Amino acid sequence: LKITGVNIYLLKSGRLHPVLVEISTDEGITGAGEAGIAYGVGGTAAAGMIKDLSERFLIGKDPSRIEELWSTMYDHSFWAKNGGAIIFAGISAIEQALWDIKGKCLGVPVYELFGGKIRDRVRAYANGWYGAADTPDEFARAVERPLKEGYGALKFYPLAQRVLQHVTRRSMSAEAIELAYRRVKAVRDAAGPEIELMVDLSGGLTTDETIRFCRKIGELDICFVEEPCDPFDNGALKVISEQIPLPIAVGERVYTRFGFRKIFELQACGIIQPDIGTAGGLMETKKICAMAEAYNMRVAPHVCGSSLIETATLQLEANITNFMIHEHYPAFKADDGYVEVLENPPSISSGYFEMPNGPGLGAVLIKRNIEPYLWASCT
Amino acid sequence: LKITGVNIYLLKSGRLHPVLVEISTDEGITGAGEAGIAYGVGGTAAAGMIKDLSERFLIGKDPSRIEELWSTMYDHSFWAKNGGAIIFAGISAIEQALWDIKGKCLGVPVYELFGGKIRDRVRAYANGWYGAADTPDEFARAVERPLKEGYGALKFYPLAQLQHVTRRSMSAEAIELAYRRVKAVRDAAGPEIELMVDLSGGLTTDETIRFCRKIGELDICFVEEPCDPFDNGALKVISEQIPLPIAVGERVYTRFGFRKIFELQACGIIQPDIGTAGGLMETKKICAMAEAYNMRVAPHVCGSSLIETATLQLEANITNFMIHEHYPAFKADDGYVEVLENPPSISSGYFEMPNGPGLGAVLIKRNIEPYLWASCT
Amino acid sequence: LKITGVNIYLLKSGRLHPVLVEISTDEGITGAGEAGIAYGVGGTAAAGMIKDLSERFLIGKDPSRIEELWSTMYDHSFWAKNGGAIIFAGISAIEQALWDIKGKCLGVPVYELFGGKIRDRVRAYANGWYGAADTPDEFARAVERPLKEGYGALKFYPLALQHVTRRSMSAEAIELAYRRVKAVRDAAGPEIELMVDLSGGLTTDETIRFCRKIGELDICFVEEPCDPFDNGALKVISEQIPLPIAVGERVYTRFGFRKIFELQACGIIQPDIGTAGGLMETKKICAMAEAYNMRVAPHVCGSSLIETATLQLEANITNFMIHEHYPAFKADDGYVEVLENPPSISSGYFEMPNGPGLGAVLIKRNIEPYLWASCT
Amino acid sequence: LKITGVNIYLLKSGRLHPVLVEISTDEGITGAGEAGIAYGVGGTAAAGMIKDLSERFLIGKDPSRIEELWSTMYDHSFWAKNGGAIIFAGISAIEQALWDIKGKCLGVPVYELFGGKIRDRVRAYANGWYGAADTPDEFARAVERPLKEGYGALKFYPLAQLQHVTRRSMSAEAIELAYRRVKAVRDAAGPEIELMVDLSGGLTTDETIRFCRKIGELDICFVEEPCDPFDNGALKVISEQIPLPIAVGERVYTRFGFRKIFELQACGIIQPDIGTAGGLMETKKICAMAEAYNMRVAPHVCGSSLIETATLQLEANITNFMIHEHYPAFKADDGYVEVLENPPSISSGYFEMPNGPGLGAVLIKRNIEPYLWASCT
Repeated sequence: LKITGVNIYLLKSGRLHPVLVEISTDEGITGAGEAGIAYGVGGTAAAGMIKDLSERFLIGKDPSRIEELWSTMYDHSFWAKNGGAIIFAGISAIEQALWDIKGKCLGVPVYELFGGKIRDRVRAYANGWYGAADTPDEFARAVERPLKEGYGALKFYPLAQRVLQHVTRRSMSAEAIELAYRRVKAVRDAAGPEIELMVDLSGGLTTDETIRFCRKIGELDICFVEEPCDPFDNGALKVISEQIPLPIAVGERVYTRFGFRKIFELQACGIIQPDIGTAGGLMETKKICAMAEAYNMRVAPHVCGSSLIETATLQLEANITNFMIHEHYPAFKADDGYVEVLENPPSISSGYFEMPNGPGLGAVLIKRNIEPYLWASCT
Repeated sequence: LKITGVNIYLLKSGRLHPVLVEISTDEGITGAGEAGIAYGVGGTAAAGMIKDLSERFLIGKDPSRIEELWSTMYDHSFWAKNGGAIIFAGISAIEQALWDIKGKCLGVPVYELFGGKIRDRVRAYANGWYGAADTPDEFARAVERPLKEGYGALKFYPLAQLQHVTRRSMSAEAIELAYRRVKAVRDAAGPEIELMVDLSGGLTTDETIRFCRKIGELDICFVEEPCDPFDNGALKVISEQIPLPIAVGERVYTRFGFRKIFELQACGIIQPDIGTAGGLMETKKICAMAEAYNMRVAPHVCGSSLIETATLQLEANITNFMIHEHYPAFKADDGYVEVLENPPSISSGYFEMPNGPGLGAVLIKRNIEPYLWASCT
Repeated sequence: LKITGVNIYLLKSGRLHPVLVEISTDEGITGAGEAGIAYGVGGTAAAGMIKDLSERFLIGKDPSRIEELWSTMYDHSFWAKNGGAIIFAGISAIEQALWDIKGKCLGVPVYELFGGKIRDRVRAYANGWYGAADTPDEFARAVERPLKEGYGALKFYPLALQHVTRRSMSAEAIELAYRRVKAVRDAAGPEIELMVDLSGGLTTDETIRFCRKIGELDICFVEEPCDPFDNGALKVISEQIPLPIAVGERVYTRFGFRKIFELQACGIIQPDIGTAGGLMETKKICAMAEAYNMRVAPHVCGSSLIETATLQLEANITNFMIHEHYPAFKADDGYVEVLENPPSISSGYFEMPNGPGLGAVLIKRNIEPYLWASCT
Repeated sequence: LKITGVNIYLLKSGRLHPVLVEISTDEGITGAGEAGIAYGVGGTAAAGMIKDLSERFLIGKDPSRIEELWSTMYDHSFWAKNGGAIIFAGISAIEQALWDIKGKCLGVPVYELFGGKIRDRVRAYANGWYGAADTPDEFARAVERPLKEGYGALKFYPLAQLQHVTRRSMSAEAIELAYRRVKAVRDAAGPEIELMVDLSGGLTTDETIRFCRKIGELDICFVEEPCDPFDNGALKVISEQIPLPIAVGERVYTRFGFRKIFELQACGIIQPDIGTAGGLMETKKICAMAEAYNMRVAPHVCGSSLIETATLQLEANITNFMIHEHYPAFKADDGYVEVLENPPSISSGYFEMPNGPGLGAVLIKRNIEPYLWASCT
């Protein structure tokens, strides 16, 4: 086939700003992908990156040469070498859509191309359930719904607050750090001793206070703590892992095999959380997970965007041997202004997700829903 | 003062696509800045990032609190933590504009605020003088112009065709040609001219070491980015295996990014770009940190006249300054767009320090107006 | 699909003893694979391992679940953990057949499944061209033919005629080693790439001495300068010699190569899809190598099958360097052609096969006499 | 003497598939040896290796030259360099037989050749006494028998079902159950019995550490193979994070393989198998090295009566011997095949040292003949 056009969509879906790409071919086969910059600051940047990459590397090209196309964008974009979230989110979006096209061409799910499936379903943990909870009591109150819905695991950010604003300059008042502990204690009390709890610090405090806080909640049986320190500082990550009794998980802000090599050699993390929308794509993430196995590590893919990226993530989760658990934000669909991008989005069933079976990513975009958000078209 | 609006300009200037930002305040004092994504793929991403950062963090705020503004964008953009070129080029352009405003408010150049100047002019090396040369003969012939114009140092890309290396591989013929280009340049320039070779990533470790050793006899000032910026392991091994001083930094960002370079103690020169490293103060901090590791600085600059002028603010002030980078041919491209009424003018390989308040730069609105990409008010 | 049977062939082809495997499915689609224990001592060990793996893990399984099967064999064979050449060559052969089956089901070459091709052909260096040369002049005389055939690179074993005994050689033997390399460079000319395989070399000190002594002869790379067991010696040597180093022939899986990667002492790895764990495992190993600024020169020495299979990987990995080929092996006395369409060189280049799966067609009649075991 | 023939036997003895070898000499004196591939997947492979080695290195050679023979097989089999269990299991079997012959020729136990005995008896721990136990109660129930039999230490696999962990993952229920099994066992055996827990690779580093800490209060003698034998990085990390002593070695081969373990300084016990590590002398060498690292040895043994008897030879000689491993419930298995005319018999958890020449073990040709796999002459 030949790529004849690429459309970029910059959506407004509730509290998120999903960035989607659609690759069209002369055969009429289309591919869909999503850049993992649905939250934070940079959505327009991601859209613009997909535009620049498409106008420079995709139009008129044969979509079947995925590895070459990836290699080309890496070698000749200039900014990919030691590149960050924006360049690789743009590349990830494109790569996903390319595997989607290949899967459609061969009439099978991408995971079959990757070597088949290892599981037909995956357990998931709930995120976003805490809503606008602030006090320990409100946090304890919010655990009911998710648990009743079948989730056996919960994740939350005890240092943050809805405004979701994370720590300012790695520091907090003794009162806020106290409240943080009371939040975790409340969730453990209201959830019971059998529910798995994950604490995301999204950067944490300075090393000393982070270790102090982590040790303090150790008695509350924590599955793992996410990003206990700034992703920029791997020295701290190693020091923290040697000083706390909680398992550590990172990866949400690490990109490609090249970026993860730095995490692997530290041997301070037992869990990695690559995002297929930022780590480099489906195959790049598969490669990352494969390397992780060489370091006795499990994988808990990070996902937070439209239904597309979540469905695309199931593709990889059906195939990686060192899978741990899926991340799901059930409340996002209730957001005022939520925009459903798939005709058949993934549906949870008592905390479990079935593996999609349609060709490629096994996802059909509702063009009518995203059309109002068309940001750019390259031909 | 209060920020009343921000304008983003995505230009088409010859072979470049400079990205500029202009910050307006209620009292009429404006600040200008440039994101260092003027080449490569991502100009629109940079413009988009400045737009997103501006709409979320700048309108209505006091521009005098530069450190707090920078800190806020780092802390709450989410993508700044272990961030890359796009997020930091956006932050950098904004930061530059804030310093421009502060200098204009205080009535002095930014370098006065940074601790005063240490030099009145800076020596520069010429880049882009090779044009389209391919054969060793064409390269040798291209050295004439820059040397006549006063430059005492030259940089070029022996492995490039600019298109750099594909998959860290090159045929034996291209590698020999590479060596022949360097030799031809050394022969045509004489033993006094300083030559810098930029490999922009190079080949695999073994082949890069081989090539660097082979040109060692040609007296190279330094080899730039001998390996992929992603791989600091290779960088360390290469430094221990070649007789040439190494320089990197063009694709490293913030003090946090450079820390990884400093601890390797493999490079003697760093090349941060104030348009991507984080801004003027961030780069000053990076340079100060480099001094604790016995290194000097050769700031990377490649964009419009604005970013080059702003870089001079830094070079007038840092203690470990080595040399300034200039592309004299860029202004001859077709479609070149001049953004300043008084662009930096070389005089025998030397640039005088700007003396106006702030960045000492004045935009020609007429020339950039056509490229207005977005407005945030 | 469902796996219905496995046939194992222990061949006697010339100087080699290729071990092949054929997996049948309930729908007539069969896959072929080859264990990289075609030389050295252990061909029967390899055949027996494929027999044990097949009997315990293959019959009745869905072949499309390649990752799961690999995982199962690794997790429950017991000997795979920190496992060696036998267990992984067996697993490798089986994994190759599963990909062969998958490609045939989807109607495309395995490389399309891996992400498409990056190149349509690969250059190669010649091996075994030296024949039975002992003296320098004989080696010098042996360079004629391969060059005539169009090869731009040559590989040989100056220390080997077998390999080094107890990491020791006489001064006479060491000077002769230098003389052969010198004779080859002189007879080949300056524009020919030379690769030297020490297959373990001597003790660190003597190996460093030899490597330095031949540095003036412009060597592309030196293969296995020390015993594969001693990674400490490997690092020391890399820091002390002026030659690029290449290893991997006797290193297995991602877990095995991790140890090589962390050394950052080599610039080239040489995994064998027949021993490193398989096609996908080797692709994963190659992807890892890119993170360490290394390129790959796959090791291949078996029947036409494994060479054709290796071409599947070389058409897709981004850090490919060069292909290994033994032209003389087909002229061997007792050579058994296993493919209906053996890979044929053309002035130093091999085109990429285009058939579905491994793009290789077995000649059942030529291997049937070597059927070693059947599992159903 | 001269080697005239080699017979390889692929046995079917209960749950195991013992692989034995018999080297014959032109003088009638023969030697017995066993390759440690009695379990797992690869018995046939092991037999195939001994056949290949014998046909290429043994027939017609002088057997008194054991070192030379070992060295020849290592140097010219090609796959021995950085070799694994199969190649070295084959070499071990052969080497065991060579010492058997030399000992018989000199009329003394091999341990006398190695420097004499240090002990006349060794205490052993019970393994396989759990049978098909699954629930905590069943494991508890199971301790009675071995303890009645006079055993002072027990070893089990709390994570197993035997089938070990799949993809280093377990449900919280299975992990929770694992804990109860260990606790139920400590409760039933009393505080005086030593308990060994083999994880055969365990889970991922993080979960493994948590589990090891949880059972810490149960006074564990040591945890075996807490992580994949392939990952020595994880082994070191785990050793620094848990309160339990660590033991490994079942899947590490030769001095060259153990060097990697020793340099980690992560455990206090190694468990080499003379049937896989390379042989009796090779293992003695390994044990001698381990002393230089303040470690003790608990030889791994799980095969026919032959390899267990040969292991005793070693255990009567090494200075840093810790304890012997025995499987009392294998002699009861349906299909069990006794290979020795005089197998080792426990006496209240104690084994006396064999006094016969060579390995001090006489084979029952009638019992292994049905399993002749190959013959080389």
